[PDB]
Amino acid sequence: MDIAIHHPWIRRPFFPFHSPSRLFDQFFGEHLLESDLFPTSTSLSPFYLRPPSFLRAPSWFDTGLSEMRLEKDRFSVNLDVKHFSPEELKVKVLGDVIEVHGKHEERQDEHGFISREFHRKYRIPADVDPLTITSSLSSDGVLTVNGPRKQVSGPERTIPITREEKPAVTAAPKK
Amino acid sequence: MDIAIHHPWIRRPFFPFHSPSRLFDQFFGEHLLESDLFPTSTSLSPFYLRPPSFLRAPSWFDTGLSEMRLEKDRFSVNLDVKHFSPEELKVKVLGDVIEVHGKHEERQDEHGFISREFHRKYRIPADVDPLTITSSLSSDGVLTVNGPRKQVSGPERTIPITREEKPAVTAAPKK
Amino acid sequence: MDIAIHHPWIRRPFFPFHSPSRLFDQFFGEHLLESDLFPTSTSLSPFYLRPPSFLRAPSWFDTGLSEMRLEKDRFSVNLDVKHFSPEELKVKVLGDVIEVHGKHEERQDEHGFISREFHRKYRIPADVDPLTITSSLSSDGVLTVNGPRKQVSGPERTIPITREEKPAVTAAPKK
Amino acid sequence: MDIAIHHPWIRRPFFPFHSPSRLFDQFFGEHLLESDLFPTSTSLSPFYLRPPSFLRAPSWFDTGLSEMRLEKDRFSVNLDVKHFSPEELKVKVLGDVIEVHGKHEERQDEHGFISREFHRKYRIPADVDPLTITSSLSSDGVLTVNGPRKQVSGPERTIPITREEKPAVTAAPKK
Amino acid sequence: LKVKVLGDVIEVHGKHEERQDEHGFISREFHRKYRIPADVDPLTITSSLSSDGVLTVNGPRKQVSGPERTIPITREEKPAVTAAPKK
Repeated sequence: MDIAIHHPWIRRPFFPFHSPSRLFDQFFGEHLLESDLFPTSTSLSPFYLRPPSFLRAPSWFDTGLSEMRLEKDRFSVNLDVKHFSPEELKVKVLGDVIEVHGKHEERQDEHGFISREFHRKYRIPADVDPLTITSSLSSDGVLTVNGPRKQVSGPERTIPITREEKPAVTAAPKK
Repeated sequence: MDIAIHHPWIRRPFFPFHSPSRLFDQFFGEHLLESDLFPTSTSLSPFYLRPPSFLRAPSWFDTGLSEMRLEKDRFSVNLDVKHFSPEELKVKVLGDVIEVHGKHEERQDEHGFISREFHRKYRIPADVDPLTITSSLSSDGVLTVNGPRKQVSGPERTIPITREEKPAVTAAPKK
Repeated sequence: MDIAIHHPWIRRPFFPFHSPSRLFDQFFGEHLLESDLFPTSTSLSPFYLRPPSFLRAPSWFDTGLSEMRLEKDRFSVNLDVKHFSPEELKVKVLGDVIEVHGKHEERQDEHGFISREFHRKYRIPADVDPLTITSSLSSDGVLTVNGPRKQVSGPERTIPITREEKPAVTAAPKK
Repeated sequence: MDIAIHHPWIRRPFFPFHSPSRLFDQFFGEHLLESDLFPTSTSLSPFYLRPPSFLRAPSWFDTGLSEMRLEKDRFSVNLDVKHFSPEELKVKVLGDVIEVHGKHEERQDEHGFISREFHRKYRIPADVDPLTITSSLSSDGVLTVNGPRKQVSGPERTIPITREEKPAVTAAPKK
Repeated sequence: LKVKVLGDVIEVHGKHEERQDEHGFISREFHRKYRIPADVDPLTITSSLSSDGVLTVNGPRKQVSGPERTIPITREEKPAVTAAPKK
């Protein structure tokens, strides 16, 4: 009418992941047993981008933003893994530690199996609280922990009386 | 594995206007459907959709605390150890599992120590995440996990993919 | 070109009935065993409105028109059932009587079963002829009998010599 | 249950013009395919289609004796009891079945009565209806059921849905 | 409402006409029922109602599921016909 267009993204949802048949079978319809599969084809009707790993594909590192992102609701820390898929990735938050474990099978042979691991590890009690810091991976393995650097705020941090103790709990503030 | 898509939440933000499809067309360009612009419902293409208002329209109650996005349900799971103070509670969140450890001593003795403890836990890879769920408590030793809830049961398996950027990681039911 | 549009109906064929997967499996393709299902998805291509109960859904009562509709080819009588689906409904025309029977299971418990019935019943020999009055339900259970109030025209009515006896057969006319 | 759609009769009335899809577009608006107008063949949307000529074009030989509609095949089934006058014949039509009862006395006697009788019938829930089929006879006691034929084998089962309004209740083969 | 009680079953028939017409009669009806040979009896349960058409069966309850099968044995004489659970 007035005339406008974007198009360069249109390649994406044909092959967002590897385009397995079991892929669009998870995201087409509804979980009943008569529901068929509509699983991938140059007949499907859309190709659609709405599943998790597919929006995080153009994000890729997911901005990769590692700091500043400070004091607010949305302190953020970027746990890099340089190249791994989500499943070889494995995040854990535990009191004063945030860690990512990555473990891939690089190459397989004879009776030999060649594992690579990435273990990016922290200890940051003043900065991380498992009650409110929250951990998000990108499809390349990069994990960002985000959120308020403050609910509990003690050493372990775990002095978590936050609902009713407020003076001492916040005497360690957004620091 | 799990057949699962937020088809109601996908359809909702295209319909609140004088056309159920102009809210794709106007957010992918404007009226240039030989040049690609898609009729939406069952011929859809990328969620390019970058004009920010669409990603905010379905739930401004998710705040817009980052970008793209298209938003999410909200829920809570309760780790209600019905005993002690919060000082006795430790918490850990881990991919598919959420767990707490209540760790008290009821009493000391001339002879030693009287421990009383709790190991409360859920394995819920559709519902709790080390991510889109944050947490809270009450002074009875009751630990709560809460917020814009997990909605992903992907065929890959390690799916905490939302850096406060809720879709495409809204792609499941509550299962 | 000259520019015109209707759109408010577009919601209908996604959920015209409950959208079971066995639904569009009946109305997509052709009855061969290699024929697949295309049973329902946000990846079908249409959503299409062409099956029986779906056009009768916006009709709803099917106008509900109970008379006048008189003397012509298209006398009509509306056998109401206030709320029931087609299968709990059960029409019968038999000489001088037209009747609808409805029978639903309202609620089920323990070893108890709570049936509701509707039995709208007539006897109208001058008006109804099973040879030419014809009985149509709407999706809400409302049944209209329509057609000429005249072929046979006798008491039972059944004096049906209409092909060759014409004077006495029509001495009871469109009355 | 029964996979069944009038796909030839659906396609027929779109094609008799200088475009096989303008006969959807011009009957759903005109040239406003972003605002929603659909390309027809295999991306279709509602049979809104309310501009009356489309519902008449495929078979003005169904008369237009009510509205919407899009029309139907025509056929007859014969309940030819080859005996008596039509006075001896009774008829009943009932959902999935059509039946007649020939009820004669050949002769009276000093001792009583000599009955001779017939019970002719079909169970044909795709072909005869208490509805879109009307009826007629010949003076040999021959009862005929006839007209715009049944074309519905729906998964629900009680399908006499056409108040002289033939689609969507044309949605089957002759089966 | 009509009511009938019968050994192993209890049933009611709601039998209304909503409306009359120039052409005839508009019936609306209900057939509510339980098959409960441990819990309702043509006997130790009496009955009552409310004006909404609600029919209640009530009282010192059935407690017999005997191997014979036709067990309404208590002439207001409750044992030995108390010999069962609520099943």
